[PDB]
Formats: sequence, C-alpha cells, structure tokens
Amino acid sequence: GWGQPHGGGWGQGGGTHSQWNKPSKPKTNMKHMAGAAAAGAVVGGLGGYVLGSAMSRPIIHF
Amino acid sequence: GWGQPHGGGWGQGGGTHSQWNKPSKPKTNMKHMAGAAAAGAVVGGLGGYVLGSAMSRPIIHF
Amino acid sequence: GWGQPHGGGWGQGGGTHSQWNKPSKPKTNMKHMAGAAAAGAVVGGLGGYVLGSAMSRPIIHF
Amino acid sequence: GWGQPHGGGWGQGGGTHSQWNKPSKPKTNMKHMAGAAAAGAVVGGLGGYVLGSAMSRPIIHF
Amino acid sequence: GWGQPHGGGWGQGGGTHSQWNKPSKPKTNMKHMAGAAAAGAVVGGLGGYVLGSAMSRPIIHF
Amino acid sequence: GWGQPHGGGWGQGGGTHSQWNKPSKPKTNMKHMAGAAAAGAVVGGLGGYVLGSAMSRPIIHF
Amino acid sequence: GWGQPHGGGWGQGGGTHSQWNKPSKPKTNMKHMAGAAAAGAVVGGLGGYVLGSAMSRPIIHF
Amino acid sequence: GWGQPHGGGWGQGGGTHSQWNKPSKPKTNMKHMAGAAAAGAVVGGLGGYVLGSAMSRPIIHF
Amino acid sequence: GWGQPHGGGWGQGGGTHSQWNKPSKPKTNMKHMAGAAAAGAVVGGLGGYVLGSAMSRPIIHF
Amino acid sequence: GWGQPHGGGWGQGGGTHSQWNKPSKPKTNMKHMAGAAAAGAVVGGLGGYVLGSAMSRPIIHF
Repeated sequence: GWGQPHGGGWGQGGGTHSQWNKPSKPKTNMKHMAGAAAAGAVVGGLGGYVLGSAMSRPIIHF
Repeated sequence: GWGQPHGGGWGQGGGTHSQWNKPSKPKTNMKHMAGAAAAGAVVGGLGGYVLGSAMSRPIIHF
Repeated sequence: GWGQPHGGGWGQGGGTHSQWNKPSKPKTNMKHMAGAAAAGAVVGGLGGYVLGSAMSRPIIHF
Repeated sequence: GWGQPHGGGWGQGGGTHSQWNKPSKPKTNMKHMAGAAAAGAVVGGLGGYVLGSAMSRPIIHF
Repeated sequence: GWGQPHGGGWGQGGGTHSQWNKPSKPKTNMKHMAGAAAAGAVVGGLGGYVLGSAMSRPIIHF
Repeated sequence: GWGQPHGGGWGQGGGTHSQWNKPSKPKTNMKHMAGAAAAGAVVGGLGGYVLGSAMSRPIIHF
Repeated sequence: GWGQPHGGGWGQGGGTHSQWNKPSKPKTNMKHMAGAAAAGAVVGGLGGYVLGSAMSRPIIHF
Repeated sequence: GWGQPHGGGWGQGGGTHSQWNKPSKPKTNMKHMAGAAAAGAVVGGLGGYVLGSAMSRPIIHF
Repeated sequence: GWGQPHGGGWGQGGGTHSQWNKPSKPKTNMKHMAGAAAAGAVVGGLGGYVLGSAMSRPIIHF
Repeated sequence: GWGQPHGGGWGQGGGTHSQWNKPSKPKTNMKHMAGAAAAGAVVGGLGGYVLGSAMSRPIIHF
C-alpha cells in the first residue's frame, strides 16, 4: 500500500510571526559515508510556509 | 497496508509568535557511516509552518 | 495493517508564544555506525508549527 | 493489526507561553553502534507545535 | 502503491511575517561519499511559500 | 478638579464568551418627566467590548 | 477642569465571542418630557467593539 | 477645560466573533418632547468596530 | 477648551467576523418634538468599521 | 476651542467579514418636528468602511 495524504489548510490565524536567524560560526563536517537517506524538507537557514516531500526507492550495489 | 493520513487544520489562533535563533559555535562531526536513515522534516536553523514527509524503501548491498 | 491517522486541529488558542534559542558551544560527535534509523521530525535549531513524518522499510546487506 | 490514531485538538487555551533555551557547552559523543532505532519527534534545540511520527520495519543482515 | 496527495490551501491568515537571516561564517565540509539521497525542498538561505518535491528510484552499481 | 482616568487593558484571557438574549415581552413606560440625567453606557439589547462616557453640565430654566 | 482619558488597549485575548439577540415583542413608550440627557454609547439591538462618547452643555429656557 | 482623549488600540486578539440580530416586533413610541440630548454612538440594529462621538452646546429659547 | 482626540488603530486581530440582521416588523413612531440633538454615529441597519462624529452648537428661538 | 482629531489606521487584521441585512417590514413615522439635529454618519441599510462627519451651527428663528 503506503501513502501519506497530508491534508487540511494551515497557517496563522492572524497576528504576527517574527523569525530571526543570527548564528555565528556553525560548522558541519562529514567523512566516509556510503548509505542512503531521505527527507522531504530540510531547513538550513530559515523559512516557513515550506512544503517538501520525498519518495525514494534506490538500489545500491557495492 | 501502511499509511499516515495526517490531517486537520493547524496554526495559531491569533496573537503573536516570535522566534529567535542565536547560537554561537555549534559543531557537528561524523566519520564512517554505512547504514540508512529517513526523516520527513529536519530543522537546522529555524522555521515554522514547515511540512515535510518521507517515504523510503532502499536496498543496499555491500 | 499499520497506520497512524494523526488528526485534529491544533495550535494556540490565542495570546502569545515566544521562543528563544541561545546555545553557546554545543558539539556532536559520531564515529563508526552501521545500522538504521528514522524519525519524522527532528529539531536542531528551533521551530514550531512543524509537521514531519517518516515511513521506512530498508533492507541492508552487509 | 497495529495502529496509533492520535487525535483531538490541542493547544493553549489562551494566555502566554515563553520558552527559553540557553545551554552553554553540551557535548554528545558516540562510538561503535550497529543496531536500529526510531522516534517520531526529537527535540534538539527548541520548539513546539511540533508533530512527528515514525514507522519503521528495517531488515539488517550483518 | 505509494503516493503523497499533499493538499489544501495554506498560508497566513493575515497580519505580518518578518524573516531575517544574518549568519556570519557557517562552513560545510564533505569528503568521500558514495550513496544516494533525496529531499523535495531544501532551504540553504531563506525563503517561504516554497514548494518542492522529489521522486527518485536510481540504480547504482559500483 | 474632576476627572476619571479609567485605564488599563482589559478583556478575556482566552477561552470563550457566549451571550444570549431571548426576552419575550418587556415593556417600558414613562409619563411626565422634567429633570436631567446622564450615563456613559446603556445596554438595551446586548453587547460587549462597549465603551461609553458622558460629561454633562446643562442648565435648565423652567 | 473635567476630563476622561479613557485609555489602554482592550479586547479578547483570543478564543471566541458569540452574541445572539432574539427578543420577541419589546415595547417602549414615552409621553411628556422636557429635560435634558446624555450618554456616549447606547445599545438598542446588538454590538461590540463600540466606542462612543458624549460631551454636552445645553442651555434650555422654557 | 473638558476633554476626552479616548485612546489606544482595540479589537479582537484573534479567533472569532459572531453577531446575530433576530428581533420580531419591537415598537418604539414617543409623544411630546421639548428638551435636548446627545450620544456619540447609538446602535439600533447591529454593528461593531463602530466609533462615534458627540459634542454639543445648543441654546434653546422657548 | 473642549476636544476629543480619539486615537489609535483598531480592528480585528484576525480570524472572522460574521454579522447578521434579520428583524421582522420593527416600528418607530414620533409625534410633536421641538428640541435639539446630536450623535456622531447612528446604526439603523447594520455595519462596522463605521466612524462618525458630531459637533453642534445651534441656537433656536421659538 | 473645539476639535475632534480622530486618527490612526483602522481595519481588519485579516480573515473575513460577512455582513447580511434581511429586514422584512420596518416602518418609520414622524409628525410635527421643529428643532435641530446632526450626525456625522448614519446607517440605514448596510455598510462599512464608512467615514462621515458633521459640523453644524444653525440659527433658527421661529
């Protein structure tokens, strides 16, 4: 089967939304990876009213 | 079967929402990974009204 | 079977919501991992009104 | 069978919600792991009105 | 089967939305990767009212 | 001197307010009046979040 | 002097306000009046978020 | 002097406001009046977000 | 002096406002009046976001 | 002096405003009047975002 019927309206009723991003020196390192991954929505910096999705069925031979 | 019918409206009734992100020196390291993973929504920096999803069925031979 | 019909509206009745994130020097390390994992929503920095999901059925040979 | 029909509306009746995160030097280390895990919602930094989920049935040969 | 009928209208009821991104020296490094990945929407800098998607079924021989 | 600095914010913290007015046959009669009167706010039917005032200094000769 | 500095913000924190007016046969009669009167806000039927005022200094000779 | 500096913002924090007016046979009668009157805001039928005022200094000889 | 500096912004934070007027047979009668009156805003039928005013200084000889 | 500096912006934060007027047989009668009156804004039928004013200083001899 499988399925994700995400549904309905969404949002702010009214009023205000204030988003600030002020990081100084973030660091990300990686070394030696050989797997698989997925994510519909990834937030690095900032945002909203962001809709993502993912659907993945990879085959890896190694 | 499987399924995730996430549904209904959502949000703030009204009023205000104030979000601040001020990290100084976060660090993430990784080394030597060979598995699999998934997540519909990942928040690094900041956000809201963010909708993600994931659906994954990988095959890894190694 | 399996299934997760998360449903209904949700939010703040009204009034205010104030979220502050001010970490100084968090550090995360990892080394040598070979399994599998999943999570629909992961919060690193900050957020709200965040909806995620995950559905995963990987096969790993090693 | 299996199933988790989490449902109903939820939130704050009104009034206010104030969330502060000010950790100084948290550290997380890991070394040598080869199992499996899942969690629908994981909070690192901060948040709310966060809805996650997980559904996982991996097969690992090793 | 598989499918993700994300649907319904979404947005801000009214009022305001203010988004600021002021990172100083973020750094991302990577070295030696040979797997597969997908994500419908990825936010580096900033944005909103962003809709992405992904659908992927790669075969990798190695 | 004289003065009425009515002040401060007021209202419902949140939650609900339900007001019903269902009178059947109210009757008001008057006959032969020759004086003076004042009231800042008068509620006949129904209401709320009603702010009135009065300030009066009439001279009547008769 | 005299003065009425009514001030401050006012309203409903959030949530709901439901006002119903269903009178059947109200009757008001008057006969023979020769005075003076004032009121900043008068509610006959229904309302809210109604702000009135009055300021009156009539001279009547008769 | 005299003065009425009514001030400040006002309204509904959010949520809803539902106003119904369903009177059947109201009747108002008057006969023989010779005075003076004032009111900044008068609500017959229905309304809201109604702001009125009055300022009156009539001279009547009779 | 005299003065009415009504000021500040006003309105609905967000959400909804629903106003219904369904009177059946209201009747208003008057007979024989010889005075003076004022009101900045008068609501017969229905309305909102209505701003009126009045300023009056008549002289009547009779 | 005298003066009414009504000021500031006003309106609906967002969301909706629905106004219905459905009276059946209202009747207004008048007979024999010889005075004076003023009102900046009068609502018979329906409306909104209506701004009126009045300023009057008549002299009547009779």
